[PDB]
Amino acid sequence: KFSKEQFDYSLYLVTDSGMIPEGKTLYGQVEAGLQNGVTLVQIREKDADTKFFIEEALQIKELCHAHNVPLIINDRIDVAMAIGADGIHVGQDDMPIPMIRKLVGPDMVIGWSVGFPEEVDELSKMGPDMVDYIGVGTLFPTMGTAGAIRVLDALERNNAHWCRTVGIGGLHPDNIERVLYQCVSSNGKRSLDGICVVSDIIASLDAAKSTKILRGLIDKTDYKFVNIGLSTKNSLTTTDEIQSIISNTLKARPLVQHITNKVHQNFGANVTLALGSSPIMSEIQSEVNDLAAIPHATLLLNTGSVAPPEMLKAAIRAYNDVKRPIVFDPVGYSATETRLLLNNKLLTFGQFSCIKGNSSEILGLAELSNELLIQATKIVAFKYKTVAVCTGEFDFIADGTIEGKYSLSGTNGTSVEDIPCVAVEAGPIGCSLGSTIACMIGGQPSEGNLFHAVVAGVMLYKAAGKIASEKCNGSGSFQVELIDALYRLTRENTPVTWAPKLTHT
Amino acid sequence: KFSKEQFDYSLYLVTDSGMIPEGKTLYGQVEAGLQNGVTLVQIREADTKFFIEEALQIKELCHAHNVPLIINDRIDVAMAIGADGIHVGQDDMPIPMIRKLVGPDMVIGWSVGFPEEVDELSKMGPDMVDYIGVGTLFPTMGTAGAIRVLDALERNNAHWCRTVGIGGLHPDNIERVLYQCVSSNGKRSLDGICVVSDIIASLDAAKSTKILRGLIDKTDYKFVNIGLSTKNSLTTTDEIQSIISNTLKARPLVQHITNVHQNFGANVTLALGSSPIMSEIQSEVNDLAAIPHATLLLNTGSVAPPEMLKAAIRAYNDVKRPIVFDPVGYSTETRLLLNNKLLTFGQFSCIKGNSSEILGLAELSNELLIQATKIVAFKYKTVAVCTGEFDFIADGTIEGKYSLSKGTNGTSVEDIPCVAVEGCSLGSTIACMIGGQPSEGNLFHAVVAGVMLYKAAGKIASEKCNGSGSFQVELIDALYRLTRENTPVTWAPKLTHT
Amino acid sequence: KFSKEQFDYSLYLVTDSGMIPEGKTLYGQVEAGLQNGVTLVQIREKDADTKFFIEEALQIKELCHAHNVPLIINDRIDVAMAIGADGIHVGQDDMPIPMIRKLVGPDMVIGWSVGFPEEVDELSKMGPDMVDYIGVGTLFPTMGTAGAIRVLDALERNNAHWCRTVGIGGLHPDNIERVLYQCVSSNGKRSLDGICVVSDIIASLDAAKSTKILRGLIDKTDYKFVNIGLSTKNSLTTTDEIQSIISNTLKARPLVQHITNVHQNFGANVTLALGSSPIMSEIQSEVNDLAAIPHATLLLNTGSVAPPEMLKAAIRAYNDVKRPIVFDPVGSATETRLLLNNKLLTFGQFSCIKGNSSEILGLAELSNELLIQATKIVAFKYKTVAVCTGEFDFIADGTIEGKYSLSKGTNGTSVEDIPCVAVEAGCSLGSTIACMIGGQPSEGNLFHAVVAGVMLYKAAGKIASEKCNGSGSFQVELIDALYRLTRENTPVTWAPKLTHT
Repeated sequence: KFSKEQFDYSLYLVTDSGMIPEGKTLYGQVEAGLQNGVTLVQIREKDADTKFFIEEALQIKELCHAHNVPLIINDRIDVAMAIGADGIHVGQDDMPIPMIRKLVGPDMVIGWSVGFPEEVDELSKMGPDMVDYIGVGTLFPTMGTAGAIRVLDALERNNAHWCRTVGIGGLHPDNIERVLYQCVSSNGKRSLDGICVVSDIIASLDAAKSTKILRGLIDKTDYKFVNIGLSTKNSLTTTDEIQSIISNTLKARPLVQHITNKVHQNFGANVTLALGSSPIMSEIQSEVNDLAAIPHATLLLNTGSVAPPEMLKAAIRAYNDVKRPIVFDPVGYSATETRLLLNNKLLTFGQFSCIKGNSSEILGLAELSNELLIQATKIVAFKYKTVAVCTGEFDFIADGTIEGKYSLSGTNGTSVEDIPCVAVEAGPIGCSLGSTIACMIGGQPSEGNLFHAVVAGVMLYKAAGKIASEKCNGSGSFQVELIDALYRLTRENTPVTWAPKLTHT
Repeated sequence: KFSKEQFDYSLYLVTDSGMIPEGKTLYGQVEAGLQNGVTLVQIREADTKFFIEEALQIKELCHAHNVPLIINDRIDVAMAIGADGIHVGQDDMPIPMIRKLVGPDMVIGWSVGFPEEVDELSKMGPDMVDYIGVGTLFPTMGTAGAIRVLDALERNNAHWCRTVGIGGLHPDNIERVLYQCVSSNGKRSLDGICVVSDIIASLDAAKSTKILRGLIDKTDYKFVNIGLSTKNSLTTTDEIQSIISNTLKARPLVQHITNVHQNFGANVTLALGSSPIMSEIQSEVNDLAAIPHATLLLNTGSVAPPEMLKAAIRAYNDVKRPIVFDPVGYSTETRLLLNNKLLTFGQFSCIKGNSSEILGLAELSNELLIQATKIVAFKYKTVAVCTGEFDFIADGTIEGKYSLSKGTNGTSVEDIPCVAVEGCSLGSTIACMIGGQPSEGNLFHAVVAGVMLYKAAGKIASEKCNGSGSFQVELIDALYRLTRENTPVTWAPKLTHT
Repeated sequence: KFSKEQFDYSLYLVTDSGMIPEGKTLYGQVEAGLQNGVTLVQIREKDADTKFFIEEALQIKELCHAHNVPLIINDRIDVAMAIGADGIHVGQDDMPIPMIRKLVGPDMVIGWSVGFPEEVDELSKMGPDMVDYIGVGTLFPTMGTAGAIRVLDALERNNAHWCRTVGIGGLHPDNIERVLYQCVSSNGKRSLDGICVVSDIIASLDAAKSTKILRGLIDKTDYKFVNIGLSTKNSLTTTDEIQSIISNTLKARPLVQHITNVHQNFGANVTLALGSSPIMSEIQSEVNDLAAIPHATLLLNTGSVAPPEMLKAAIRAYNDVKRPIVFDPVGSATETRLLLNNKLLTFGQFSCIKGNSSEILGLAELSNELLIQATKIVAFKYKTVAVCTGEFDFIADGTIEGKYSLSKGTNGTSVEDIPCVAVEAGCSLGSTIACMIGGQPSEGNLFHAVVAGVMLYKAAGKIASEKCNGSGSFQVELIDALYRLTRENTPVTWAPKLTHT
């Protein structure tokens, strides 16, 4: 018998009997996973004879208890009470919880499958000794991290101190660190207490190995998602720093892959080309891996692009694998339906180094003035663990990367409220900003800093904006003058020269 | 009995019994083909005894027209019926063994598709392989891959081994195959062509053969309706002047199949007084190329499907209008693949690239770039442009001359015209210059004119501009201004020899 | 290099690469088969690459030569010449033989696939040096023994002394002994020189075992196809012998399964009168349980309503358990029946074939001396006791003690000189014969049993024809006379005279 608190949700192995590789047993797999990491096991039998079930469950409860790890059962309360199981997982369509508690009495763990906040509200009106832990939605097809956050947030607004959480659904090594990393409460106070793997240990031809790996990921604490410094900088980006940024991107000739609409095609390639870096407009899936392999490569991503979700995923992934930077420019957040849909879908394909939007798009992303834009920019930066840029009269830049830190349970008291957020203004006077930011981040070396790079880009852009607006006779020339000003501005790093004032927020 | 040297590989008819049209026999077809051209017949085969009755029955027909009979791949049926030769494949009986059984005096054909196999064919010396069928050119590897073989047949000095091209050969591509399947030293081309479905499956085999003969023993591939004469005299100011006048007066329609270069390229075209179309629509492709002084500019990394690129490349060759090929990237796997695929869809009037793309295309400094530009020009029988600080232009068209087994009298990669002038806008430019050329024009001068005009508007723009942004709009301007006054004596770029 | 005469056709393993069990090679199988019997190997390469073929052929010719067994190749003369193969097998639709010989020159074996006599005529007009051995037709679906005999017979009429024979096609342990046994020339002078197995060694999960089995069968010489004595008896069946036969069938109460048309009721009465229980089951599943019952017996009519697939099922079921089948072909009556009979005669081994003038001449493949000649021909052909009914009944024993051998084949015992007796003084006779043979014990004798039946029947015939007033009573009196006749074994009493033929 374990007490609620002895429950280690770290690596929660949910078994699916009907997908074991030939020549291997459920005992074989679940054993390997034990003496290598698994710290909680759930048995499912939604496909067998409720008596054979019971023989496998007893046989596996001996194995588990032997490694001092609890056994949980889905979703046959009876099989659970019967074989003296340590806990039971039920879903939303399974037996009401009060009803379950009444049968099993306290002392036994009740897992619930929650996917929406509304369900956390209910879980809370029931107080403690009802739900002891929830599995959060189905993260991925088998709603994403964004939707998980919304739940962890209700678990906090409701003060459900008693209820642990595990993430579940399509969790693999290609996304476990990102899930751990951005699945944190908006007040930083709570993250995922563990991870549920299914097809990754069970279906493994070498379960001992697959488990060692998932352990390595779960008890690490650094998600180095981009090969650039993620150190938190509170000192305003200095002239000398900006100067070094531009030198690097000029010297490094970054390749910036543009996935964007027909309109920013030509324009964006000119902005990139002006910053002394080669642009590629490939929306071709096969190329995507070879492309991101090239040194100092960089992905700039527009929504309202003509390329298929399957390929955007293909690419977003391709760049995260090689630890190169993605800049995300969602040009259509409601826009409210098809684009809203596509964006949310993209934000769960990978980790972005920078998200860029204006008033509407940034308020939308934060899930809704001037102090308000500042609040929203920090919310977005934190939410998607990224540098977020909000363009307007003032541009606001917030660093929500928190040095790439993640942990189980979650952020070292670092909430939405207190991440670095700076402002950049140049008086009264956009997807060019994306291409700019892309080139600045692109040039950064191992020892660089992502946050400064982004600010540099917003300065450089805002600066070339003042200059162009002066030297021009209308919309047409304003554009060609902007490209010019970017060219001239970077050929002479004299940032002390530049018009835009960089304050704190 | 024929001796190896009496073998005329000109029009080698490989029969496939299982695709004869109703009411027609194998005898019927193979007869028609003999009266009108076929100079060699191979029989493929059913029941190994019925085989033997058809083989004897057809060996009488062939011998009657004094043409040999070859058999695939049954060595036994061959020895048995006194056949004149046997063709075996790579996966068929090892050649030394075959020779051991049939003894000398009989022809052995081998199916080669890669150089590595020519290396082996050579370690065996003469008397082993007497001729090879080169790969499968087309789906049923292309000319490029056939060249790689003819080249090994030369590096290996396999003087004794003849060659026939095989696989998906039809009237819509026979002249191009004959034309560009030549050794890199000009000393060897295809000794003949293998047709299968084109005579056998013909409802009128006599006619279909008369046609393939007309193509095989012709010697001019007029693939574009522009002069292809070899010019060694540097392109004169007065010539350049006439080029620009023509393209201005002719208002060429330049169809752009490209990526970014959409807007920019249409402006360069529009500035040269010619209308650009960005149609990647398959059905339009024929109607489009029918319009007078039409021209195809072709980028890789385009979004259009191979099936349609093929559709277009063909559409333009059919009407004898010029295609300009700009392979951008050649060097992701996916693009390398796509380019090689395109280069076998048709005949290009001009291939344009820079250092990387040109070395890649030549199958790998400054003398090196010159060597590579000639290699490419010759290889794909085309005017090849290599951009850089210096632009090199090489004419590898050789006046559209092809011949069997010779193949270029003696005009090798080394000694074709190559000039110097001291980016996907350059494509559109070249496209407009070639586009304006009339029947009596000259393709090579046109291309050089374009590289001049572009390099010229480049100097001017770089001066009158304040950055990347304006440089681009000034370049379009300078192209507009430069051509509205043909004063090429004015222009900055110096045109030397290479 | 082997000479034509060093060729041991005993167990000729024809390989079919495309049916080897997983985890096993062609080398693996053909090796196992060599250590335990195979004495000749043919490689087929249907469908593969004529160069990979050559690598497998060289690799297997080393294996074969290593066990001193030749290698033969089908049907690529070139691959054969090329790899120094010991022989080549070609089919009827493959390269003409003269041409083949011209290429390979003498010294190499040429196998030809013959299925009809006409092809033996051709094989002979070519003289020796040409065909060195033939594979006889396709015996079974994969024409039968009857058709193989027709070939061996042409090989004899044509004196093709030089040409050996192997049987081929659907040869398995469930029929190899029968094939060896009845595939003999009609003059006894020639049988099969060997047997070609394909799917039986190649597709075997244990090829070493499967081969040791086929060897056991091939070099045995007794086909004990029925659990009754098969000794040749030349001494006329004595009264005391007939008496013992009837006692045995009365004491043993044989179960006689009737597969017949009209003869349903009548036949069951004849059987029932002979103190043995008749069953009229035409049910396939029962067939094995039925034949398991002691002193069981199959009586078989053509023109029965049961499906060939079940007749086969049964004919086999009884041969497996070594119980007696009596075959009564009731008609050269209608193409359909001719067809069905020939089909049946290749399903198994019959202890007795019974017919009258027409049916016996037909079965022999065409007076009174003539009927005698035909009865012996049939008896020998189908290696069985053959009964020919008429005014005189002729009984011939063609079982030859169940003796078979390779290439020999019968120890000079031809159609001409097998025991044939006469009985002087109809599908009831079948049922009778069935009951007599049925009662015979291990130590019995099949031939005497059959004669006893023909006597007993012919005897009850005289009696009935006297005691009756027409067709109707003749029948009921016949059943009676059979009942009375056997309840008192007084064969010294009975009307019919048993002479020699």
